[PDB]
Amino acid sequence: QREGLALMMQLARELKTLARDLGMAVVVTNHITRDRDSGRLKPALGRSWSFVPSTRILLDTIEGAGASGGRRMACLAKSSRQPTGFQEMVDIGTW
DNA sequence: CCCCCCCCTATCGAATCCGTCTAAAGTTA
Repeated sequence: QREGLALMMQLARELKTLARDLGMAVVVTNHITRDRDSGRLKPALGRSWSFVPSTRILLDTIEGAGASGGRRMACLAKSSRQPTGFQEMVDIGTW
């Protein structure tokens, strides 16, 4: 089908125009998928949605030692003002 | 041309000896 992709593009356009033409701060959350041929982590909703946002934040859980709790991984996957690929450690149980 | 997942199985293979105790009964000038 095609109507779902068109609806997704229309929603993306509405969000972008609400953010820019009005001067607002919009934050959205998305799921994460595992690629089949390469086996690398990849954002969901496909390539068409891949171009929508401007700043990307990826959250992962630290396996093995330090697992569970708030201890997790925060990374920057896309930005228009910073180089990507950087690493950072954050917690979600100290606030 | 577009976007997301699946699943346990099956037994094997014997070794290694030790440590002594308890005496009894006279006979024939």
